[PDB]
Amino acid sequence: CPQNCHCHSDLQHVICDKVGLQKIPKVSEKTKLLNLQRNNFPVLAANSFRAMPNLVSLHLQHCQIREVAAGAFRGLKQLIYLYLSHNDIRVLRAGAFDDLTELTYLYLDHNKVTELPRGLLSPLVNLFILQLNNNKIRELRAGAFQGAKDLRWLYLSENALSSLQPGALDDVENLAKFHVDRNQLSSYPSAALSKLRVVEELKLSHNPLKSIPDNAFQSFGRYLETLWLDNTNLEKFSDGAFLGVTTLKHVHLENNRLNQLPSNFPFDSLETLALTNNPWKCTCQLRGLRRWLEAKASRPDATCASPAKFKGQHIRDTDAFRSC
Amino acid sequence: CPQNCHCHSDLQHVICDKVGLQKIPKVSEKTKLLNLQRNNFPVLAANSFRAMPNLVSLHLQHCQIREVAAGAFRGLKQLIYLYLSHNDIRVLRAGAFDDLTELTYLYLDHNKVTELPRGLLSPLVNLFILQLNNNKIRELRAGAFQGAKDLRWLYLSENALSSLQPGALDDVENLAKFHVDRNQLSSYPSAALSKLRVVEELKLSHNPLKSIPDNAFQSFGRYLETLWLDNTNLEKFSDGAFLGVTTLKHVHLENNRLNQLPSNFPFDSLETLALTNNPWKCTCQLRGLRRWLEAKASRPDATCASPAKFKGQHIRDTDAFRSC
Ligand SMILES: [Cl-]
Repeated sequence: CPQNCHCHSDLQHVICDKVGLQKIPKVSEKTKLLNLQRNNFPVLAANSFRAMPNLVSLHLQHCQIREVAAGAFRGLKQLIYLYLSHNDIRVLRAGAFDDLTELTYLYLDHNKVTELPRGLLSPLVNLFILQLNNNKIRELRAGAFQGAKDLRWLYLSENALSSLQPGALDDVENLAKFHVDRNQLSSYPSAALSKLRVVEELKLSHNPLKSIPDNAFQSFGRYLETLWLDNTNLEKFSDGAFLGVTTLKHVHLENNRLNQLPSNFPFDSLETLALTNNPWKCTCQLRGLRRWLEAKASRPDATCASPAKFKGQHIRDTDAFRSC
Repeated sequence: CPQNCHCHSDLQHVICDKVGLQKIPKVSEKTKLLNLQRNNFPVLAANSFRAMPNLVSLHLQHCQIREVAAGAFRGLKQLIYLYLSHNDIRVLRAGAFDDLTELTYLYLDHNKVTELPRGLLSPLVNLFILQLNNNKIRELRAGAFQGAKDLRWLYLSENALSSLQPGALDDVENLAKFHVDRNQLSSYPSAALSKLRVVEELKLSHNPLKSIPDNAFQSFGRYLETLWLDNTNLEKFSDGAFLGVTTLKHVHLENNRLNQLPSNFPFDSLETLALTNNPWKCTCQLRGLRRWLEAKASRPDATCASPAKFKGQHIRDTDAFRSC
C-alpha cells in the first residue's frame, strides 16, 4: 500500500483521494480499483499504468490532466470503468485508448475537448456509455464513432455543436439514448438522426430548432419513448413530423412558441406531457390535446393565450371546445 | 435490473446516474454497487435499502437529500463506502448510521450539517475516513466521535468552528490527518489537540489563531510531519511552541505577521518551508533560518523587512548575518 494512500485488505482497492500525488504510484498487480481523484497529473505518458493487469476501475477526476498521450492506458485490458471527468484535456489523440478492449463506461465530461477524430474509439468494442457532456465540441465529423458497436448511451449535452454531419452517427445506429441538449443546433438535424433506428430517448432541449420537419422521427418511430424539445424556440410542428411514431410516452414541449399541435400528434401511448409556457391557441385544432388532458390526473397550468374570449383559462377546464 | 438503469452482470453493479428516479429502486440481492447519483430523494426513511445484504458501495451524491431518518441504512451490514456529498442534509441525529459495522469511508461534505451529536458515530467501528468539509459545524461537543476507534483521517475544512471543547477529541486519539482549515478558530485549541498522540498532518490554514502557545505539539511531537499555519494572522511562536517536535518535515507559514522564529524551531528534519509574505526582521534570531535556506536548492526565499538597511534584500543573499 503506497504512502499517503489507504488500502482495503479484502477488496484490493487503492484510495489516493486528494493525497497530494504528483506521479502514478506503484501498486500490487491484483489491484482492482485505483482512486487517484484530486491529485495533479498534467501529463499521462504512455504506459502510465504498466503493472496493473487486474485493474477493473480507474478514477482520474479532478487531476488537472492536460495531455493524454497515445497508449497511456496500454496495459489495462481488464479495465471496465474509466473516469476522466473534470480535467483540462483539450485533445483526444488517436491511439489514446489503445488496448482498452473490455472498457464499458468512459466518462470524459467537463473537459475542453474540441473534436472527436476518426478512429479514436476504434478499440473500444465493448463501450456502452460515452459521457462527453460539458466540452467544447463544435462538430461531429464522419468516423467519430467507428468501432463502437456496443455503444448505447451517448451524452453530448452542453457543447458547441452547430451541425451534425450526415455521416456522424452511421457507426452507432443502435443507440438507445442520445442527449444533445444545450448546444447551438439551429435546425433539426434530419440527415444525421435518420441513421438512428432504435432510439428510446432523444434529448434536444435548449437548441434554437424553431421547427420540426417531416419524418423527423421515422427512422426510430417505433422505439422512441421519451422526447425533449423544451426551450427550442419551437414555433411549429410539421404535419408529417410525427409520421411513424407509435410508442411515444413522455414528451417535453415546455417553454416554446407553439400555438398548435399537428393533427397526428400521438396521444395513444402518451403518459406525460410538459406543455406549460406556450401561447396555446384554444380552438378546434387543440381538441386532441383537450381530450388527453381531461383524461389525466395531473393538473398542469397551461392557459389559453388566444382567442381573446378565453385568454387565461386553463385548457383542461375551458369551454372553448364546445362547438368543435 | 431496475428501469432506466443499467446493470453490469459480472460485477453486480447497478448504475442509475441521473436517470430521473424519485424512489430507491429494487435490485438483486447480490448487488454489490449501487450508483444513484443525480436523482431526487428528499427523504431517506428507515429501511430504504432493505434487501441489499451484499451491498459494498452506495453512491447518493447530488440527490437533494434533505432528511436522513434513523435506520435509513439499517440493512447494509456489508457496506464499505457511503457517499452523501452535495446534498442539503442539515441534521444528523443518532441512529442515522445504524448497522453500518463495516463502513470504512463516509463522505458527508458539501451539506449543511450544523452539529455532531453524541453517539452519532457509535456503530461505525471500522470508520477510517470521515469527510465533513464544507458544512456549517459551529462546535464539536464532547462525545462527538465516541465509538470511532479506527478513525484516522478527519476533514473539517470550511465550517464555522469557533472553538473545540476540551473533550472533543478524546475518543479519536489516533488520528493521522486532521484538517480544520478555513474555520473561525480565534486561538490555538490547546486543550482539544493535547489528546492526540500520533497526528502526522495538522492543517490549520485560514484561522485567526494570532499565536501558538507552549507545548502546542507536545502530545504528538514525534509524529507530526506536515503543519499548515498559512493565513493564520500569526504574530509569533511561543518559545516552547515546538517542544517535543522531532520529525517536522513540511511547514507552511506564508501570509502571516511573523518577524521572528523561536530559538528551538526544528530545522533538523525540515524539508520544505513556505515562508513568503512575512515582515521578516533580519537580525540575530533569523540565523537559523539563513543556514537552512542556504542548504536547500530551488526553495526560493522571502525578503527582509527590518532593519531599515536591509529592506528588500532576500534572506538567502543578504549580508545581515555576517556578525553572527
Ligand atoms: Cl514579502
